[PDB]
Amino acid sequence: STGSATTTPIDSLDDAYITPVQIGTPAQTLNLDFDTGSSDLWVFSSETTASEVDGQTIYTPSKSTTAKLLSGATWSISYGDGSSSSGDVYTDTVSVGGLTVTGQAVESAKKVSSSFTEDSTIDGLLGLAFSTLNTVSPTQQKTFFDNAKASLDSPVFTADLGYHAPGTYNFGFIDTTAYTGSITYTAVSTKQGFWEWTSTGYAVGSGTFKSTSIDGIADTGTTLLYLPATVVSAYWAQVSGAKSSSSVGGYVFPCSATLPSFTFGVGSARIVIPGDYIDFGPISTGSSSCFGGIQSSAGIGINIFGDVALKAAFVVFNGATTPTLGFASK
Repeated sequence: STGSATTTPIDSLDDAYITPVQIGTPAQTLNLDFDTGSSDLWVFSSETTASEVDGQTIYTPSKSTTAKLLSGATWSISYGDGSSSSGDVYTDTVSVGGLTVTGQAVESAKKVSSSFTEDSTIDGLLGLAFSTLNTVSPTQQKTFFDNAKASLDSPVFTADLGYHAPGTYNFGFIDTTAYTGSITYTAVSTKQGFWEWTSTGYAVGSGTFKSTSIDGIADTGTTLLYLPATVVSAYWAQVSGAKSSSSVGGYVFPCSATLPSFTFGVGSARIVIPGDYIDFGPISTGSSSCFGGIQSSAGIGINIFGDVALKAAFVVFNGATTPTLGFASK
């Protein structure tokens, strides 16, 4: 089997991407944030504290003839950005782009933190990291991909995120028309439960390529590109007037600037992030200080190849017995 679904930016900055997902019988369609950096499929629901729901579409398990309470199961997650959610668990039928999994753990939120409430466009998350990170207790549950894997034509999914435009998540096949040149594959460590890999280096603008190993995670659920302070400083030094602002929470730059591109290495191959992808707009409405899309990972504890990086590529998440990651230009 295969599936194919369009993923759409939630706003004009590509802060996140939402993909429609069918849950239950009859189908209830929710717009979920597909997140290769976590492993829980959780939704706003009829059980979510009412004051914490503000415009989201909810899953109502009592209206699904295929929903079953997973007795005794609870979940609770805290994300790297400080947000969180928790609740109980149903199993139900979940379909993405024509690909159906029966008995998928659907984690129903009883509580969500303010950042979730305040984002009316995101109805929940669909985790696509390794199932070892799933938070359900006392019986850990599998991701949608893990459940689908054996039935897929090939044990893969691909992320093709757009810049200020829709893109695609495919399951079970590689669309050879969606990228240019060849796909370069690189090793993955699953030791921390992430799609963790090692970039071979970087360049800033038209500058020379610096060969240096950068361990990090391919994370569709993180907006920006978080890299070591040395790398980030070298980038922003090429933008007149750019500076790290402790009050704002990262590097800012004059909105009048033209940003240089940023290149990262995948083996001997190179992915070029155009400068415009690194512009996250005014820090507050009307400001002439703009927020940068490349930021320091110092104090995160891990480097993160988030949407800024991934949207410059066609990315293969290869879930074969030994997982790997593939990147192509597009």
